[PDB]
Amino acid sequence: LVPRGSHMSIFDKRVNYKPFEYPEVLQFTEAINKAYWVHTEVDFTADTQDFHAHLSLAEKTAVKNSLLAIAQIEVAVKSFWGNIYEHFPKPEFNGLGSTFAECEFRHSEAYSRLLEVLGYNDEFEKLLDVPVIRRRVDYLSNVLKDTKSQDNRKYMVSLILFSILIENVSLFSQFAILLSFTRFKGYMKNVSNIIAWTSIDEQIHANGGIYIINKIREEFPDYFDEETLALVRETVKDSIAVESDILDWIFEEGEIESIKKGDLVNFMKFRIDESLKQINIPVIFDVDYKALAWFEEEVFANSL
Amino acid sequence: MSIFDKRVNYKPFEYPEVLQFTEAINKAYWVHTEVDFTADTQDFHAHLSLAEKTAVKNSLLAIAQIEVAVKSFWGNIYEHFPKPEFNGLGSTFAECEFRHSEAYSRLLEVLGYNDEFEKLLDVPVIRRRVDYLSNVLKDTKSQDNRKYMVSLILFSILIENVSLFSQFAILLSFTRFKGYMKNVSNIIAWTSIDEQIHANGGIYIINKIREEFPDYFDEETLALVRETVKDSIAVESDILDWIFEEGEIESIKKGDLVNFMKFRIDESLKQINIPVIFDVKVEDYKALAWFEEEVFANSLPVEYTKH
Ligand SMILES: [Mg+2]
Ligand SMILES: [Mg+2]
Ligand SMILES: [Mn+2]
Ligand SMILES: [Mn+2]
Ligand SMILES: [Mn+2]
Ligand SMILES: [Mn+2]
Repeated sequence: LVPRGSHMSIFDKRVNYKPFEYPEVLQFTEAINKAYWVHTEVDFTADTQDFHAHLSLAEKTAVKNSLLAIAQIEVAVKSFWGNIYEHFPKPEFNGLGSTFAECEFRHSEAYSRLLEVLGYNDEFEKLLDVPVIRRRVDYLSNVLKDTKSQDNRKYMVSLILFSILIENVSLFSQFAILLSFTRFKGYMKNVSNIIAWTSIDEQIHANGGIYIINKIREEFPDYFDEETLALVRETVKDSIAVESDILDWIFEEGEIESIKKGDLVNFMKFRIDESLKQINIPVIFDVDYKALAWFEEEVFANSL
Repeated sequence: MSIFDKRVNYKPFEYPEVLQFTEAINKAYWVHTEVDFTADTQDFHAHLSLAEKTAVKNSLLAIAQIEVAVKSFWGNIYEHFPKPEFNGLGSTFAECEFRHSEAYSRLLEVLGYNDEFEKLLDVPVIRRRVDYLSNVLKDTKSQDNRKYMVSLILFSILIENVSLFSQFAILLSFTRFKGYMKNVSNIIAWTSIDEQIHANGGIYIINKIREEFPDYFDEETLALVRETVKDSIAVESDILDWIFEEGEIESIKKGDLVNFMKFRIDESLKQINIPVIFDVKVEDYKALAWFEEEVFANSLPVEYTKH
């Protein structure tokens, strides 16, 4: 009932370990812990046989390019989460950061293994030859520009875009494409386990980011202004344009039976809008999205 | 390029042996919420003397002194060895340290030691321990690769490989010899394995640096390591006096613990080609040779009767 006249912010350093000022962190770490997995649990022999015998050029191409697009984000040093404590110096945020950081190394190892197993290391090494990828790297660098910024204004914008695009949306069209092969044709079941587990992790990461973003709004309403949002939406709209072109590239040998480009665009636009709601930003696209409403239950079924 | 130079391409790894350590952690993965201490609190209440209770309590406070903290070292090794595989190793060990801080924070909570832990700096020997630990860690953020390397050596051989291990040994002795504190010993056993993996990962890195920059291991560095370790062993010996402040206990003896620590130091020094310091006799280090066996035993549907 009684508001304090003064308090320490999320940007100030609490030295004592417990109690946690942001105890809900444990919901996110415990969810990662419960979902803990590594790629060494999985054998891809059946998938390679399905691939070899029963997929068309168009289908194989979608699988290859969807995995290349996933690896473009996942097979990399992704230092964001490991450094959040430099910005939010609370013990529980080192906990959240380190938990998500370790998770990202499990991801990089899993996708690095998939590239090896399917014989795409060469295409991956030369992926910057693809125009739409050069363009995705450009938008990603713009999300990431202020991730190590001492300016807390500019760090918070990096965090919104990281949480809403990179964690919640950039990969998810590829995850759906891959899951569709298992859903509708019963193929690539082992790849779909990896995909589903990654989806579960990434949703947790996105929500963790959202949580922090809302704690920052709850404490600093003034940085959540007019010109900030002009950056957010411009950047987001533009990011979808690039992800739409990624889909054109993924299906460059033709559309496939199990999933369609149009429905995936509405899937991404819907997912964005739904996360903007959660950080009290009004929607951009306002979406059709029932087409890929099966995603969440297919993730659950392939999680085992 | 060397271990200190950035490599952009994820694979192949230049230091592939990283995966032996991350895989070890993965296979040993655990969270404290797998363990319940109700039976331990009953053992403690009913079946431990004051002397024993005090050794349990003080061993746990000493462990918490190190474990219940933000331990930033492993999470930032990538800043010094900017390789994808060291970001992997770092983040894996960094997450492990958060599992540790939650485990020991929970133990303090359950046994009712939060207040004593808040006031732990009132203990003189704890302040001296804080002093040697701050000296070990002082250059952990250094841009000077030589200074940083020395902090790594001391971190690995003292803080990971030794500082905690006498407290681990004390706690496991209750389970081994009296069958008490079994669930505590599970946590201890799991922590012991983790910290051994951390220590060995540090040893791995140190030797890669030795291979690529043999000049860094100079006479001044070996002298500083040797002298710091000696001082640190003197402090840990005195920590044992405080641990047993209400009297000697039956399950384990200070003298065997000091020899255990000295031996562990020498074995780590050998692995990084630094002359041994204590040269402990086989008859002395065999006293706690059970340690490894007891770690293994405590690191691992329904059966019933009707009439
Ligand atoms: Mg860092
Ligand atoms: Mg020399
Ligand atoms: Mn990921
Ligand atoms: Mn992520
Ligand atoms: Mn630890
Ligand atoms: Mn450790």
